[PDB]
Amino acid sequence: GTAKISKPAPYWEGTAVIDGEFKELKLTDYRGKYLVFFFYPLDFTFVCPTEIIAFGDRLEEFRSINTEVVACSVDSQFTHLAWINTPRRQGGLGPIRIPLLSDLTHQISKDYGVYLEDSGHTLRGLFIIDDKGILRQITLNDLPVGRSVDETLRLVQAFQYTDKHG
Amino acid sequence: GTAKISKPAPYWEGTAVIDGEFKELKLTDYRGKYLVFFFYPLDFTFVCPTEIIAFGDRLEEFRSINTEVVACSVDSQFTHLAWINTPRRQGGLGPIRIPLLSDLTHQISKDYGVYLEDSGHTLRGLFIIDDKGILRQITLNDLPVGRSVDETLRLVQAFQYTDKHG
Amino acid sequence: GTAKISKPAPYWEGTAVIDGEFKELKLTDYRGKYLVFFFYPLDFTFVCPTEIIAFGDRLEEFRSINTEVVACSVDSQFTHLAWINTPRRQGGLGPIRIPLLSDLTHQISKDYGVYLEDSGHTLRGLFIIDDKGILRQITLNDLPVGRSVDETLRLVQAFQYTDKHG
Amino acid sequence: GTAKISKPAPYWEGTAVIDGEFKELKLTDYRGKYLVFFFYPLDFTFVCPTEIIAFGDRLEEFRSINTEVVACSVDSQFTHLAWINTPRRQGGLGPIRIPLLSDLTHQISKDYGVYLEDSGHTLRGLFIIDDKGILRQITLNDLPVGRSVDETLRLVQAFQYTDKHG
Amino acid sequence: GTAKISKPAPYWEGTAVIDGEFKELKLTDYRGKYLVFFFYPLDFTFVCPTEIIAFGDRLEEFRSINTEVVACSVDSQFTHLAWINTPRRQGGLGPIRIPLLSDLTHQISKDYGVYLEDSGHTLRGLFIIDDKGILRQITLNDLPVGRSVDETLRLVQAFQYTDKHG
Amino acid sequence: GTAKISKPAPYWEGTAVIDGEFKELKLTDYRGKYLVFFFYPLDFTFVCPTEIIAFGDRLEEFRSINTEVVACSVDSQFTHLAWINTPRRQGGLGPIRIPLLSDLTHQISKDYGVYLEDSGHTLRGLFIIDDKGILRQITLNDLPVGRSVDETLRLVQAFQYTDKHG
Amino acid sequence: GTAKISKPAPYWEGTAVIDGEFKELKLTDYRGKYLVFFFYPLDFTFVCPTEIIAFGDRLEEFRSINTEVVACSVDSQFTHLAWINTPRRQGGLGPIRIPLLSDLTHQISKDYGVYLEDSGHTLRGLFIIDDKGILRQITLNDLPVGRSVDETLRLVQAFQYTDKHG
Amino acid sequence: GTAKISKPAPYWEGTAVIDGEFKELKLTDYRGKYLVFFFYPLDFTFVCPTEIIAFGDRLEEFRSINTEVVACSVDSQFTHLAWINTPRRQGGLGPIRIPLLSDLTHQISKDYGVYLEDSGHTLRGLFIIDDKGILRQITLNDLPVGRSVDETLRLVQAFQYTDKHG
Amino acid sequence: GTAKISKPAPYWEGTAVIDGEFKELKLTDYRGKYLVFFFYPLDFTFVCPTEIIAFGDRLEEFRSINTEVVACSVDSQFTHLAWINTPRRQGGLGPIRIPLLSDLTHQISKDYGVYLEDSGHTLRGLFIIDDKGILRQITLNDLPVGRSVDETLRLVQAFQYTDKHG
Amino acid sequence: GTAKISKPAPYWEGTAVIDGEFKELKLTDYRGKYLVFFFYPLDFTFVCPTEIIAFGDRLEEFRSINTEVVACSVDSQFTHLAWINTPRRQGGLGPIRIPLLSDLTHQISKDYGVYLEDSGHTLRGLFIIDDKGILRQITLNDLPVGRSVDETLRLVQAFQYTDKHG
Ligand SMILES: *SCCS(=O)(=O)O
Ligand SMILES: *SCCS(=O)(=O)O
Ligand SMILES: *SCCS(=O)(=O)O
Ligand SMILES: *SCCS(=O)(=O)O
Ligand SMILES: *SCCS(=O)(=O)O
Ligand SMILES: *SCCS(=O)(=O)O
Ligand SMILES: *SCCS(=O)(=O)O
Ligand SMILES: *SCCS(=O)(=O)O
Ligand SMILES: *SCCS(=O)(=O)O
Ligand SMILES: *SCCS(=O)(=O)O
Repeated sequence: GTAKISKPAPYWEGTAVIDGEFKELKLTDYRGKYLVFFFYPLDFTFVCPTEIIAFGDRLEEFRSINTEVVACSVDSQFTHLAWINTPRRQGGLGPIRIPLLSDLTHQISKDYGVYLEDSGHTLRGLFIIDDKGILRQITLNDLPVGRSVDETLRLVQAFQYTDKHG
Repeated sequence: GTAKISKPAPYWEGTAVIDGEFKELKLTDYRGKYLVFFFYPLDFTFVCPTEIIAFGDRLEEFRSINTEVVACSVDSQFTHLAWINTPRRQGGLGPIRIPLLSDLTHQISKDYGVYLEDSGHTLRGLFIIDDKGILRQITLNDLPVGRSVDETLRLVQAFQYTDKHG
Repeated sequence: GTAKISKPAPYWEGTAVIDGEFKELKLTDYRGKYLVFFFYPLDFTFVCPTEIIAFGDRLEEFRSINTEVVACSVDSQFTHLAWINTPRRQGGLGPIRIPLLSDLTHQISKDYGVYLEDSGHTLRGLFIIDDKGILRQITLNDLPVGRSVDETLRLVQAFQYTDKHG
Repeated sequence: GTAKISKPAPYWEGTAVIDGEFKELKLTDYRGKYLVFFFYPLDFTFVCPTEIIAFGDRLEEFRSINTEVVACSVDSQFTHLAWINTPRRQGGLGPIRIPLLSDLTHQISKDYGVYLEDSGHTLRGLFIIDDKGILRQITLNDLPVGRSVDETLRLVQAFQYTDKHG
Repeated sequence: GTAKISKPAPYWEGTAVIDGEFKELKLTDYRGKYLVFFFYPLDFTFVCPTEIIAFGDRLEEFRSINTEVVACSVDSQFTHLAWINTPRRQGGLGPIRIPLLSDLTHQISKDYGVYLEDSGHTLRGLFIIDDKGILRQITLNDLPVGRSVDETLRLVQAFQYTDKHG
Repeated sequence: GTAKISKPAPYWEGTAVIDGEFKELKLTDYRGKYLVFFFYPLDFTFVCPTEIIAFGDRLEEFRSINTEVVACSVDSQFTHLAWINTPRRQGGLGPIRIPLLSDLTHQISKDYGVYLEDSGHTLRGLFIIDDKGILRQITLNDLPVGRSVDETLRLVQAFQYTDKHG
Repeated sequence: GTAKISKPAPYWEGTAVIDGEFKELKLTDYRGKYLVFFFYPLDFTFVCPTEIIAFGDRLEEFRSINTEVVACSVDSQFTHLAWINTPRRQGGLGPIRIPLLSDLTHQISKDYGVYLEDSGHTLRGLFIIDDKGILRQITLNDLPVGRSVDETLRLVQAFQYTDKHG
Repeated sequence: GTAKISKPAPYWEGTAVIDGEFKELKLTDYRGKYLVFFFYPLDFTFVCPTEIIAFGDRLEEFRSINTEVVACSVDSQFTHLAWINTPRRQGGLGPIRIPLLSDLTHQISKDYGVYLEDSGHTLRGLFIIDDKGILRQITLNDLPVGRSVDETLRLVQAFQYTDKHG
Repeated sequence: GTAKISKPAPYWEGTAVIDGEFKELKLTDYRGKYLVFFFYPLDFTFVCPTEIIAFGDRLEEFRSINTEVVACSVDSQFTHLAWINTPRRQGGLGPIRIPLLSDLTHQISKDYGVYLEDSGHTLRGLFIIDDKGILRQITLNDLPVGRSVDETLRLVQAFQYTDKHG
Repeated sequence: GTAKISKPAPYWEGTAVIDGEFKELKLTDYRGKYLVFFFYPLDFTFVCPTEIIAFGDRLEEFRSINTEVVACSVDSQFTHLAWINTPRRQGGLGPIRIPLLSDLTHQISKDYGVYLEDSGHTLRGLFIIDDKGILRQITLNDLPVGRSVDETLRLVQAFQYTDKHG
């Protein structure tokens, strides 16, 4: 657990699925933009992926405030792609507008203190990192409870307001 | 930082101001009830204490779901009392329905990983602890951004739903 | 890496997909039989899983000489199930008669000395464990090169011949 | 505790309330003058702050012999200000001519050996620091017993006599 | 050393000169009474021993409030006796009513944190110990400056008042 | 030991018997060619050396794919030469085309993790090393079971194919 | 190693060739008898084993004075047998009435302090051990220089006379 | 301590009483001269200082052979002076022509290995040091037994003759 | 050195020559009497052994005060005998009335702090041990300078007198 | 022990008796020739010194093969002389042609691993050092049993022959 508020967010890099393709992605790619970086447990469970979908549907509300969204699980990039290429009808994600980062080595998860050593995947963790790479907000949820796009928006808008008028 | 999701929330005890009086309070007093335990930086700043007030106004929405709310800063119990006995007109808290816990020794703050060694007070941290004493949720905000009573409610309701139907 | 020829094979347990269902599985369940226990890198890659298919399709050549086969990768059991439910025409596994063990936490791969720290998955490693639970054979292949069912059969038959005839 | 008679007094700096305003203050600002530097436990307690008032009210007996006085507790500068803006008729300090230094982080109290680990505040400790920045006198009192301005004057006058006459 | 306010005063024992005779003396002998225990630097110096005389002349004022007085230096008991047997006129102490404790080994001075490693004697240190053997007060003066019987009397009386009156 | 897949094979050197003569041999001599490097337990045992013979008879099949073969045991070079100079009829190896490396000091066996501390010799271990000196394959057999030239040939060919064809 | 004059000779055990057969042999088998215990470098070298031949051919000069002889090298027991089955005319040992002790593990050589770490065999070490198993003599020779049967007899005879006549 | 025969005598320096005055004195002041350096327990005891008196009264027997004498105890220089100003008739030293070295810190006594940790003074130690500052003699006596001026002279004379005549 | 005044003299034992005969001698044999224990450098040197002969000649003066005398050097007991058996004319000791203790191992000299590590023998050390085995006196002379019997008598008589008469 | 075959013989130096005279002798003085370096227990014992006399008598047989002989014990050089000067009739060595090296410090015996810590002397060790200072041979006899000059010649001639003729 290296993630500490008002300290630079721990650096990550890896392979993400972006618009159906493998792309290399790293935290510094988002420098100059605010980033919502969130973790979810696993691809292909029997629980509908409403969060990822929800952030995906409302991506323009983040893009209109100079904010990007990246989702991460410990699954491989190949699983992410397979999950994306599986139709929602069949319990897949369907096409998605948000990068799916793979944390196969588990190092990113550990560095963000969201890794569950017992399970080998993460809990539901969400991070708001500013345009300067500084961690501004940490949200950790026990597995069965998801996240509010509305509340993430409120938080992003609030830090940006604070940045300008403070 | 001992606070870990789905692990027992770190034990605390100390003096709180409750209904204008000094009372000893400890985490175990809340066993059997869900607890919203939150930290704020300092009493008597020039910023209106809207959060404490907001949780105070809407306390019955928590009590109707078997949930209590406790606020904490590193200020002494005496400061808390003085802040409470100072009218909102003059920048005080005014009377309040929520216990104000004092973390004078700073140990509670450290155990919850919300202490700022540089400042000697906390950031805005919020914790949702269940009826069995288990940490379910951790919310850490950089100083200038407050908390949503609505979002805390959503979270408490969600964990209780999960407790019954899961 | 605690796997040593002529020493008991490191104990392992985890969730496996056995005929489309999640079952807890352990090394000790194989006591009384020879076990071929092999690691492959990742589900859902763009290589045909010819080698896993081969062991599954020729499984009776193993069972008729008192031998089972168990496959393992670092993928979750949910990824394993989905891969199984992907037809071979689409580079999936199709239905399979061999258990697919999940090593999500990586402990089993590490105990077997097959984990790759920088990739987060295993290489191609195969282990032949006798009916007494003793490790008799270790085969470790760099990624691109697969394993022969005929060579595995030869080795199993030879240890068995060796067991019976002094 | 690094405070030693005839050694330089441990350096300190922090925010103080000086005539109703926040000013950064440091030990080195007192170079050239004697300094009486004393700790009291807590603002806003149910004891009249007779002892602080005494030093403030007789401040000229110190300034006319080249001596300043600085008070300190672990309270924040915001608590100090509020206490100052509480009239003596209501057990506040009323306006005061002596700086009230804040030791929020407790580092100054610890460096002076006056911090109480289990209470989170200091005891009653008073230090006489000469114009060369050297510690000449240490007075440490258990909580209930206060300090005499007359005794402090006597000690200051004696070190000064001693300084001039060999 | 080991002297801390509100902790038992560090135990000591040694030879003292009481009314012109060597007696074994210990801290525990004073249990049930308050004790003013002070250190002075050296016998036979070129300075008049005003402190020790003043405590001896006004002893009944301490005895009448259930308080004893013990003085101590690093000098041997033989030096103490000779100093007493030297008439005040000639730089001696003359007959005295206070015990003169010898701390030849330096251990007592070290335990009270008054020993000066480079000088081989103590600074001017004074300790107020209550009837239960708890240390209530620590006064440490740089060499040139002595102690006030009035002040000491005030502190003893204040601790006894606070003891009894709640 | 130090042998790891996709790392340079641990360096070795020693005396070998090549066409009936002692020659100094080293791993680096084989750079630019593939190398099958294998260990066998002991010369002069009561078992026919079928493995070593088979590799020697079919050597041209390795030479024609730019691959050399080296066999090794803990026996001395003198024992190797005598074993070669013993006719197969009488339990000897007879003339051979593969070098017989001596690992008298045991260091090579230890570096390859094939040494048996309680027996004083190796198990049956086989290593495939590429032309760049990188280790591609590790095969470790419990004592009774030998090695297949077909399998070895298959693995060499597969690594060379994958080398070239992307 | 641990071999020390007038201390018990370091225990050893292992497999030896005794009249064409493999027997387990230990130092304790020689209790009640003097033992000449010697090491030689290697079997099958290009020098006639005149040393070993001589002790064997002259064994009765030892047995008739209650003394046994054991030869040792790091060669395996199979190498020892092959060597014995090689005729003296052809460079071999021919039949021999002294056990050839195998030290494959090197432990015995190391306990006797005769092992050459750089070469992986022994120098020429001879040890005379009495009937109580106490080490009475150590003779260590650099490699090219052999031992004398007459000198060894003289020492044995001398030690026994010494035993008998005080 | 560090005092060793035929090694340089441990350096010392401190304040001594030399003809009624305080002088700083160091071991190096005696280079070019033999030095008799001795320790005695304490000033002002109830035994006449016959030892010290004797060396003082007989000093010319040392000076006429290029030898000086220094006496030391742990007493302060002020105690030494008082003692000197006490008449021999009254138990004191009377005037004395030998320096009385003060060892208040105890360091010198400890360097000479004569300090008694339990008593806080020295035993009776005498040291003969040559003109090059090399320690030639150590005489240590348990407390109740004094030194002989005739023996010390005989040793000094013996060391000088030895120096002169090889 | 382990010898320390007023502590038990380090235990010793060894072989002494007493009236031309080898006897085992121990420090404890002297319990109930005073012991003059002294070391000289070496037997058979060109210096006349005056000290040993002096103590020998005057032995009755010690025995009449219940005191024994033992002489020691690092020489073997055999050297002591030969030296005793060599006439003073031809550079020997001649018959002597004092035990000559051998410290061949050097351990006794080491315990007594008289051993010269660079020479392999002792300087001239003399020790006075009382009837309860407590060391009372340490005399260490640099090599050239011998010891006085008169001085040694004086010290013994002094220790015995102060033992008796308080 | 630091002596090791085929390593440089441990350096030694000391005082030897050579033709009745004290000379400083060093191992390096023997460079360019072979050296028989041997230890015996002690001078002046009741055992006839046959070994030393034998090597002495036959010294020309060594000198004609470019070989010197040095004898050592722990005795002082003075003891060696006296022993040499004592006629064989009266239990001495008598004139001898071989240097008698003194190892008074015991350091040479320790480096050679011949020192008996419990006796303070050596057992019977013999060492053959070549012309380049390399140790070629170690012979260690338990005390009673002496050494043979014929055997020692045989070994020297053997080492020199194998030095020359490859
Ligand atoms: S995945 C949950 C949404 S819906 O497809 O069931 O409508
Ligand atoms: S404290 C902010 C609310 S209001 O009093 O200004 O209305
Ligand atoms: S990816 C598997 C290829 S095939 O099954 O279509 O032959
Ligand atoms: S609390 C202060 C008491 S007074 O100022 O009213 O006298
Ligand atoms: S010695 C005390 C006498 S006075 O200095 O106070 O006059
Ligand atoms: S020694 C090899 C001959 S056979 O056993 O294969 O017949
Ligand atoms: S190894 C036999 C050779 S010879 O000495 O007998 O000639
Ligand atoms: S201290 C003087 C006493 S006496 O020996 O001179 O009698
Ligand atoms: S040691 C020489 C003195 S004397 O015995 O010969 O007199
Ligand atoms: S050492 C006794 C033998 S001999 O020299 O007396 O012949």
